[PDB]
Amino acid sequence: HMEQLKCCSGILKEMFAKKHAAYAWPFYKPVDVEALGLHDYCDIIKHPMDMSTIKSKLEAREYRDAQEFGADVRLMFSNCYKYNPPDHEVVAMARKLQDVFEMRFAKM
Ligand SMILES: CC(=O)c1cc(-c2ccccc2N)[nH]c1C
Repeated sequence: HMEQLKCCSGILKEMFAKKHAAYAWPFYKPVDVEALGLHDYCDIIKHPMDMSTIKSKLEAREYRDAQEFGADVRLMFSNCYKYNPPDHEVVAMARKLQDVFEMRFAKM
């Protein structure tokens, strides 16, 4: 539905909001695979995803429904959980952002 995709745009807008910026910032833009320590990122992560790409996919109507938009948000989180150590700061940040996402996505 067209109405449920406007709600997806609204969930993504909240994720980009100042309220969640302290922990959402690592998810804003694609992972810089040229940064120190990330030489192996592309070897472990087959399908990278970030909030700016999801936003472009929405604007370009690349999602048939809320399920497809949801899949890419969760892909972005699963990439973070798969790649990093479970005790890493970015994993806790992903968990805080995903709490915002799952609560909003569930209530639509
Ligand atoms: C490895 C990993 O999981 C990462 C790394 C970044 C990241 C770090 C610094 C500046 C921008 C970024 N995008 N973001 C995630 C989700």
